Amino acid sequence: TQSHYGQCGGIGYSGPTVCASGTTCQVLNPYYSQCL
Ligand SMILES: *[C@H]1O[C@H](CO)[C@@H](O)[C@H](O)[C@@H]1O
Repeated sequence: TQSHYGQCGGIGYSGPTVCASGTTCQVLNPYYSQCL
């Protein structure tokens, strides 16, 4: 699970894309997405 305020999967990020429960993966930019 990706941490809170962490990048959860933009184009090119194939790591922890699944946010911790309670946090939502919000795509902010095409490559920048953050678990909030
Ligand atoms: C939360 O923690 C993860 C690693 O555990 C980071 O990838 C993220 O940027 C944030 O610091």
